[PDB]
Amino acid sequence: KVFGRCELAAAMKRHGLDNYRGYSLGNWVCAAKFESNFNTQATNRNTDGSTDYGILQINSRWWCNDGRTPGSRNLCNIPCSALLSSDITASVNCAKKIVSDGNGMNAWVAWRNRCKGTDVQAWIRGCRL
Ligand SMILES: [Cl-]
Ligand SMILES: [Co+2]
Repeated sequence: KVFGRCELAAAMKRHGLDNYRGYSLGNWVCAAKFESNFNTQATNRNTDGSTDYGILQINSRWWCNDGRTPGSRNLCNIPCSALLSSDITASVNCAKKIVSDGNGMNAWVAWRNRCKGTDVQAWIRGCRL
């Protein structure tokens, strides 16, 4: 599913991401925009052989099992394919673990490089939450 901006903001709010670990909703919407272009089906291979999955581009080396990443730790205890669903629940639940891991949203390179320090409130402007 390709989400609209406000549609995704509303879904993320319903799933408890607004101000989760102190990160306002706009941060999450911005991260999703630049990680996946709001497409739940996005996948991208990495040089290390791992793959990133779904709207928040969660990695198979640490977080989910894709059956082809040797030594994967599967810390979210889910198949990576679950992260490609139109229902964002599994992605959100896993993202909450990632952001709690010590480095906050710096875990997402696109967030660090494209969202951090910017006016992230713009990403939810106009939306009826
Ligand atoms: Cl933090
Ligand atoms: Co990535």
